[PDB]
Amino acid sequence: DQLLIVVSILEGRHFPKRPKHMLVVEAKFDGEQLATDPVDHTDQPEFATELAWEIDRKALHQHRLQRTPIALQCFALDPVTSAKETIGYIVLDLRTAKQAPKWYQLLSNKYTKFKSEIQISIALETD
Repeated sequence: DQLLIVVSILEGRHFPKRPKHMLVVEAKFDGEQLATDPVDHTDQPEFATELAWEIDRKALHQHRLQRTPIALQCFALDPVTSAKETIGYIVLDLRTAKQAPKWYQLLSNKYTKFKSEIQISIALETD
């Protein structure tokens, strides 16, 4: 079967309310970049998106060996101008790949007084 690495980005918490702005999460794995839709920049933003990468059984073994990360980058989007500003990052571990979702703190968070976090699960699926 064709294998899928699937990252489910669920909701956020402890984010400042920015009424003119949206949030986008981008994720990159072995050079392939995916993104969520923009969602409202509330305190608990609702991403509710699955990002999935096709991978061979064999390539997956190499990546587990070298501990290849999945890099997530969180952006505040201005829908009037299309301006994106990086707000912070999250790094996911392939070894984590159903398992319960975990809450990940945004690293290098530009919202210095908020411990913003986004709940994420990662799994290996078929098809």
